[PDB]
Amino acid sequence: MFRLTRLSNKPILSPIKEHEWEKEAVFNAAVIYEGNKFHLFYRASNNKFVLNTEKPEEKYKFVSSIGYAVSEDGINFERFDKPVLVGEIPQEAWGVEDPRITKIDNKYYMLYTGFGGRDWLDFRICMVWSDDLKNWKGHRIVLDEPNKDAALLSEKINGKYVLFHRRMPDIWIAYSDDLVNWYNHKIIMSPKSHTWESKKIGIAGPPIKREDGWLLIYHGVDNNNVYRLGVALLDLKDPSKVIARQKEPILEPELDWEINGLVPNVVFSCGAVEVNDMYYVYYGAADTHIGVAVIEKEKVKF
Amino acid sequence: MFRLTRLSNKPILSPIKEHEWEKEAVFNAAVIYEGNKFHLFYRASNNKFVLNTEKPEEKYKFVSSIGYAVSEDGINFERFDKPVLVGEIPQEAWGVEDPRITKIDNKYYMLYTGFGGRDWLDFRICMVWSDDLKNWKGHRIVLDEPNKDAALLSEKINGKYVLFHRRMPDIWIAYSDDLVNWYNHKIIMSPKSHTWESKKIGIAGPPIKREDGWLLIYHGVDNNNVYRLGVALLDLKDPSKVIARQKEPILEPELDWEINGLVPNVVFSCGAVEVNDMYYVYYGAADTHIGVAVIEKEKVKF
Amino acid sequence: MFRLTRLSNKPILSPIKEHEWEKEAVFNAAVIYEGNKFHLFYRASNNKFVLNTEKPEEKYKFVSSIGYAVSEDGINFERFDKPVLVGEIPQEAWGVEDPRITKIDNKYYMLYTGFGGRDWLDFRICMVWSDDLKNWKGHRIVLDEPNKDAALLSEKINGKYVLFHRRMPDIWIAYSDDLVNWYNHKIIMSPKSHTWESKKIGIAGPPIKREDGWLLIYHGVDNNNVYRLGVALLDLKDPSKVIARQKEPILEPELDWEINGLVPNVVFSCGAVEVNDMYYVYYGAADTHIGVAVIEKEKVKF
Amino acid sequence: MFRLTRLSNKPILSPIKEHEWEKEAVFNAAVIYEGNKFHLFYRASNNKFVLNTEKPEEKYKFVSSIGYAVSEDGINFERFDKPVLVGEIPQEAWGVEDPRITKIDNKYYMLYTGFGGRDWLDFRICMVWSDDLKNWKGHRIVLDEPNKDAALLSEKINGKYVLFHRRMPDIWIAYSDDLVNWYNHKIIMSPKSHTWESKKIGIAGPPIKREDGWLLIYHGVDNNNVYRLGVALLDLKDPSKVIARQKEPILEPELDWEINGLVPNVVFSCGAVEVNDMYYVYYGAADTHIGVAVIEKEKVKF
Ligand SMILES: O=P(O)(O)O[C@H]1O[C@H](CO)[C@@H](O)[C@H](O)[C@@H]1O
Ligand SMILES: O=P(O)(O)O[C@H]1O[C@H](CO)[C@@H](O)[C@H](O)[C@@H]1O
Ligand SMILES: O=P(O)(O)O[C@H]1O[C@H](CO)[C@@H](O)[C@H](O)[C@@H]1O
Ligand SMILES: O=P(O)(O)O[C@H]1O[C@H](CO)[C@@H](O)[C@H](O)[C@@H]1O
Ligand SMILES: O=P(O)(O)O[C@H]1O[C@H](CO)[C@@H](O)[C@H](O)[C@@H]1O
Ligand SMILES: [Zn+2]
Ligand SMILES: [Zn+2]
Ligand SMILES: [Zn+2]
Ligand SMILES: [Zn+2]
Ligand SMILES: [Zn+2]
Ligand SMILES: [Zn+2]
Ligand SMILES: [Zn+2]
Ligand SMILES: [Zn+2]
Ligand SMILES: [Zn+2]
Ligand SMILES: [Zn+2]
Ligand SMILES: [Zn+2]
Ligand SMILES: [Zn+2]
Ligand SMILES: [Zn+2]
Ligand SMILES: [Zn+2]
Ligand SMILES: [Zn+2]
Ligand SMILES: [Zn+2]
Ligand SMILES: [Zn+2]
Repeated sequence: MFRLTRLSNKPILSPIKEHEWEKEAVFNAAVIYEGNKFHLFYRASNNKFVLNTEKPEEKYKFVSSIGYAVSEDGINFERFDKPVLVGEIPQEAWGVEDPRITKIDNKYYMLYTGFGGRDWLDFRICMVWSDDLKNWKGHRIVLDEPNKDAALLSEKINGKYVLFHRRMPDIWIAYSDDLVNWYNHKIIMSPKSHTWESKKIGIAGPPIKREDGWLLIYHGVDNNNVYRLGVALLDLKDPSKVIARQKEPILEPELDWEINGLVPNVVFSCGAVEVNDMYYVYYGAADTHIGVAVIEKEKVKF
Repeated sequence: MFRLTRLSNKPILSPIKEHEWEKEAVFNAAVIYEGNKFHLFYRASNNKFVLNTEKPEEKYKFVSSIGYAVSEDGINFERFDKPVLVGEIPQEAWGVEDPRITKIDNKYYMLYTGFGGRDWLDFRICMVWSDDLKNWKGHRIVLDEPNKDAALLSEKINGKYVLFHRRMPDIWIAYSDDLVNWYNHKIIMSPKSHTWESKKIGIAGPPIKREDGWLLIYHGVDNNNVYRLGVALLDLKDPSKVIARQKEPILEPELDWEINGLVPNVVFSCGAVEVNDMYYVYYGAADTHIGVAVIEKEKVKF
Repeated sequence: MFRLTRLSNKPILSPIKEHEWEKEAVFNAAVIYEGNKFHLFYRASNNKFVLNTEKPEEKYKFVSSIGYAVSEDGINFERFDKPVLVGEIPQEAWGVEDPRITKIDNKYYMLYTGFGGRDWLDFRICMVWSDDLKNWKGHRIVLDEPNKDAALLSEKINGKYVLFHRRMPDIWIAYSDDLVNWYNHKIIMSPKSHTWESKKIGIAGPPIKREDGWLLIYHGVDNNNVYRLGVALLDLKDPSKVIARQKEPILEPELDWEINGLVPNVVFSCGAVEVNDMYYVYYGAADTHIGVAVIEKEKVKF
Repeated sequence: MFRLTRLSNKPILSPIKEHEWEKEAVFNAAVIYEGNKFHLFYRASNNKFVLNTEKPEEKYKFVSSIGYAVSEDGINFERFDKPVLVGEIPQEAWGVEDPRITKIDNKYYMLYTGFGGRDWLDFRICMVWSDDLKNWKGHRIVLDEPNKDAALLSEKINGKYVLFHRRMPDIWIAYSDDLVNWYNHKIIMSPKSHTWESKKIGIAGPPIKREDGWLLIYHGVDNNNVYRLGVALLDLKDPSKVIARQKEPILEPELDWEINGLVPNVVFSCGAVEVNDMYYVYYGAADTHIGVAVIEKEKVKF
């Protein structure tokens, strides 16, 4: 059984009170390693999260934005004054959440949750893409249904694009010829009763290719709404088949800024990259800050 | 083994965005061949099908109606801008679905699913009848239980009306003296685990009378919710006894508009008629379009 | 993966119309092999089972009794005029169900479900004992809570009696010093989502001692209320730990008297016994008849 | 490591079957030492505890009351005919549970769990107060949320009242100016996976002031729902900081009347006082009786 090791006992990205769009939270960040640089696309909130009302109410409205940060060493980031993606469309009125970025061939796809705020189910997986991590376009609703925790596989399987998603409460897979229409939906992984991952599970970042299969980091929620990270291995040629799944989590809330925050007891990753024979796992903590934790690639054994 | 053969590589009926009632889907259609015309009674939806919520949600409400279309060659159909049947009671709040029409004693009986939208089990087999295929009367809930995939046999057995239905996950038969009270319910056919028909099965159109028995076209659902068509044969004098059943399907999603659509990976028939020594099988495709495949009845061998 | 083989394609015990206490059903039987004889203690009902009313209705009352039958060969049984256990009104007003018999030392313990009919939760685990399988005494409510699927282990563990029971929906274990007060309650096994055993599980007959552990046959229920038998292996010294569990069922409704009957789609065992290196598993079929199925002990591999 | 020592091998308080309100259980008692007398405010139940129903069922309704008992030696208590507090019908329909009493500036604050019985989360922290331990008044709901295991600190911190509570599964602190509105909610202590305190923790009695900090006895719950007592030390000037915490429990079910009872395997304290340089820790045993255990003040070492 292996676990992640935090690189720092302090957050590496925190909210910035002077910036409305990221005044209260930065968290759940996609990550791409390119040109010897860590590219973080982090969710940002202008407000705490009141979630216990019948419907989303203007008086408690929060807006998610996606900011960008970049780092050479993985620890110190250059940040920017404005977000790089905002919800401009009515179905994205309360913003854009939890991006996952996958490079397929020479294009980058960011899958995120657009939240329209018209009711608590007013969310959907959206996609934008770029060829430069800078000019995002091609917006589309990936599945026209309440769904989230979505990521593209970094390559095609038998000539088809592969989508991981999350019809409650399982991790699902789907296939597409054209990145518009999805078919061959299949459950690939389910929660487990009387465990830390009993309530629901969802993919973390997009799966990382290995020789022995696809490394699928995921998040699991217990009955107290504690979010932890677990890890599984998908079959290399049929990523719809799980060939190994670790029983214990690889990361759990332990530090004060993972236990305490806007949403207690959360570690949540939307991205991880392989660098120098190590896996770098960036994670939102308490839906308030971003941490980073690593595992030596050699220790990943099931 | 035998299989149906599509007549067209493109739909024969498709939605009409200009008509609210059939804006998004036309599928799962009853057919009766009278007066050397194909009379098609098709399900039509005003909206897409969000099915993954905990309950049916008003924000994602779809309403099914039954539309009428007529053809001389079974391929080209004339259509009309208003439907022939819509929901008239609260049990049909979300419309009327998947009609199966049977003629018994010069009365036409249409059995369909009334969906109230109050929860995902809020559906009922309902029945209307008419002298003329035009003026439907006598709406009634057939069984007061969550049930569907219903069809009447075109003849009485020992003076009794014969009903096929689908208490999950099997095809049931039941008997009635009066079309009101059903009794001697029993299971006549079951799914086969670890096959394309592992999850559930349901009758397709009403069985077609043959000299060697009743042709029972049915749909089977696999573990990933793929809907395909299969074929069984019922004893001629006792339609509760399955005397043959083909191992392999006779129709499965192959064309892109059967694989892709509002509900991927679906072929589904509510209707089939014998015409010029051929069986014409009309099917919904991806719950979005209607197609039609055939087999020469000489080729139906078990 | 291994499977039970039916000794007969016909029931070995069936209702006897001229005996009111068993005129409609005989099923779910305890069994004990002693004196080189199969002693069968079967549940019997005087009526069909209306189970879908808001409360148990007098006009649909069924009463369960325990009948006795004896066999030399495991297949051909001698039966008797009167039941050997009935309910003492009112806590068992609708009778005594699903006995599991365990021999501990030189006493025989029958654990059964007492059903009072006052509401659909009005059932509890009850126990009687005898030293001769004939004079049952010492009646008690084992757990004063709605619970069932109970059996005693045939030996003490570290001095303690060992109870299997079923707080919905898991197989539980517990311990006692006096066969009256139970403690150290623990879940030992759980249903598995998206499987034949997804809704709930419960112990079948009491576990059978092996060299490699305790054989725990159980029943699992899918989302369509189909009951199938499965099998697990408990640790020999600590039978609260499951050390193996076959994924596939070992017995499923297949024959027509197992698929159709008073309750469709049911095979259910309350008893199994080892005779000449063969496990004989008695099972109720559709809550209506009793079958028997066997497995060579050699073929029990996990 | 240090541990409590039971004063006696028998309960210091038991139910009285002839008194409906305390017929089945006396347990989880608040305690205050005043006038050289132990004042014990005990939870009492008219009924056993069926807890395994999907919802609270009126057929298994239990009603908790608060009784008063008084002692000079802390062992032999005088009791009274009638409870001192009952649940007001219907907001506290199933009674008033687990009181903790804190004295602040010559007033006594009793925080208890009001249980309305309408679902298993239909409970909240309620507070009454008095200046004489007799005339309780000022009832109010402390937090408008499902919450319990609540106690006030016996003095203000930087002019603020201090509230300990338990949003599942952690111990929380909060602050108030008015004993009405609480702010700056923070988790201060969490369970520990794979230990005796892995499922959840909650405060026991109100923290006891020491020279080296605030003694926080708490209960911990393992994955089989066994209840044990642990201890931590809070920073004297900032009770939100835990400066020490003992790995092993200080009390656990051991005696038969702690292991067996209405809820097996429970020791649970709502009160502890310091008398003559000794901590007297009163505890519910198996939710059925009250015991007392002690430790010399000087043996509290971390
Ligand atoms: O067996 P129980 O009492 O229903 O408890 C369990 O229920 C959840 C399902 O809703 C499980 O998935 C959780 O593990 C929970 O602990
Ligand atoms: O819906 P999910 O994936 O189970 O997680 C939701 O809550 C998480 C914890 O607050 C957040 O981290 C997520 O952003 C999301 O709002
Ligand atoms: O209820 P059934 O028979 O399992 O089929 C359901 O799904 C089919 C495919 O989506 C549809 O074609 C049906 O109309 C129905 O909604
Ligand atoms: O409550 P359980 O154990 O899931 O099973 C119930 O239904 C079984 C099948 O009808 C019956 O065989 C049992 O007798 C019982 O009534
Ligand atoms: O909710 P908590 O604090 O985990 O404790 C609950 O169970 C305890 C042990 O039975 C009881 O002692 C408590 O009264 C309560 O019902
Ligand atoms: Zn700035
Ligand atoms: Zn969008
Ligand atoms: Zn699922
Ligand atoms: Zn998720
Ligand atoms: Zn664990
Ligand atoms: Zn028109
Ligand atoms: Zn209707
Ligand atoms: Zn169907
Ligand atoms: Zn007789
Ligand atoms: Zn009894
Ligand atoms: Zn469970
Ligand atoms: Zn059971
Ligand atoms: Zn199977
Ligand atoms: Zn008295
Ligand atoms: Zn109150
Ligand atoms: Zn607690
Ligand atoms: Zn001990």
